[PDB]
Amino acid sequence: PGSEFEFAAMTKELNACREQLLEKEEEISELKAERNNTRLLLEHLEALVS
Amino acid sequence: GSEFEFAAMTKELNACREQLLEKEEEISELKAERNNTRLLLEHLEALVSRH
Repeated sequence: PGSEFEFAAMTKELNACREQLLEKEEEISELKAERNNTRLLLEHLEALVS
Repeated sequence: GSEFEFAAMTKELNACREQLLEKEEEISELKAERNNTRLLLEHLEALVSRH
């Protein structure tokens, strides 16, 4: 009864959490790619100034 | 409907929670690093645009 409600709540959260795992991993990759490009830009700027 | 199903689901949900937090913290740290370079570039842009 209450065991069913709670187990259903856990199953619901677990599914949502797993969906987010993929999404957040993708964002991490996006951020790392943006970071790498910014590093290159900053390197080019340093070269040009000095 | 196993006997140890509830305990198993509990452990699996906690594992996922921990994995998710780990990613969220890395995202926050990366955004912190991005904010640093972002402010730098905006500073550089302002100096040249002022010129």
